[PDB]
Amino acid sequence: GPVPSRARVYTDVNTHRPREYWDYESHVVEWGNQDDYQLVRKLGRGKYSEVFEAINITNNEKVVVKILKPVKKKKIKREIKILENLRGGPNIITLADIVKDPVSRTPALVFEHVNNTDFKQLYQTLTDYDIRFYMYEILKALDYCHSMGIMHRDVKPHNVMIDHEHRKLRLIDWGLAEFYHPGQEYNVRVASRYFKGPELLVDYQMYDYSLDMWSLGCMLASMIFRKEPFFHGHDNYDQLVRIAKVLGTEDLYDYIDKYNIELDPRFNDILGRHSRKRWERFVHSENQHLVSPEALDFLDKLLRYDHQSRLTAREAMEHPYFYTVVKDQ
Ligand SMILES: Cc1ccc(-c2csc3ncnc(SCCC(=O)O)c23)cc1
Ligand SMILES: [Cl-]
Ligand SMILES: [Cl-]
Ligand SMILES: [Cl-]
Ligand SMILES: [Cl-]
Ligand SMILES: [Cl-]
Repeated sequence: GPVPSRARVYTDVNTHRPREYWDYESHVVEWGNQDDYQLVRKLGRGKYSEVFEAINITNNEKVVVKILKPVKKKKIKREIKILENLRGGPNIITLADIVKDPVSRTPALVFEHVNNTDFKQLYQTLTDYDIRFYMYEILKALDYCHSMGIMHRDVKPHNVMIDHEHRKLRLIDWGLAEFYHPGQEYNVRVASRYFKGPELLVDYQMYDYSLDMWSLGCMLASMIFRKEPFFHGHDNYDQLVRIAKVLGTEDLYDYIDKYNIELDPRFNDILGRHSRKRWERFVHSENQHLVSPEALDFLDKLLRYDHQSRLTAREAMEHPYFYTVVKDQ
């Protein structure tokens, strides 16, 4: 059988909390009034949700409304309980209300809108300093929710919104977030393909907060090397193939033998052998200003097969890659 795993930091955060903090199935959702919110315009869209700009007619303040997909009711309580516990945390959106019955009883999330802040989706047209700066801001949100015993499990550029005029960042879309409990096996169908950690691609269910650190590394790799996505797989098997062609198959097999992970007989044959390609081979004349000795060292300590050897969110904030960035703050 597979060898169990535990988180290095924030292990027993939920154990020390009261049961009501993390037992979202027992939570009773205090639904608000839909009439208090009138939709102004449509901001974005997607299969999982439709986002709207709206105004709260009671206080005449602008808000953001997210009409949720018809998801299982248990996941609705999970996301609402997580957003309520993360309220007030740095660089995390603030849930203002929860309403229903727009078109035949549909849950909708009402988030606060910050005055005079135009939030746009995270892109790849940033300088070397802005990459450092906004990575540190994401690290703030990852460290806060991890310390609150919560995995985000869907860290990707589409879930990070930026305001380049005011240096404001928000980590959004907590529909896949979940509470961490030591010894609990978790669903491996989380995050997008390009940002799934090796623990998901080998179907290792006892993962922890370090899943978000791998996803964060994939972003850093694509930003500094100007290659989105960095690991460009076409299916879940090919994703681990692309990772193996960079990080080598050597540390991957030692990772599989450590936790006693059982792969498919055909999967172990198609991986083969690959040498650890250097981080400097992806450096070209276009992105030679975004790459530094600190960036490569920091990226290396994030992109590790062993989730227990990757950097924690705080360790990353202590890395010399952000040295001048923290002195600016
Ligand atoms: C502060 C804040 C509030 C809501 C969101 C948000 C969550 S999902 C989502 N989907 C599309 N846009 C946004 S922000 C759009 C611009 C604004 O009015 O702030 C969001 C992101 C940040
Ligand atoms: Cl994305
Ligand atoms: Cl959201
Ligand atoms: Cl799960
Ligand atoms: Cl690739
Ligand atoms: Cl962490």
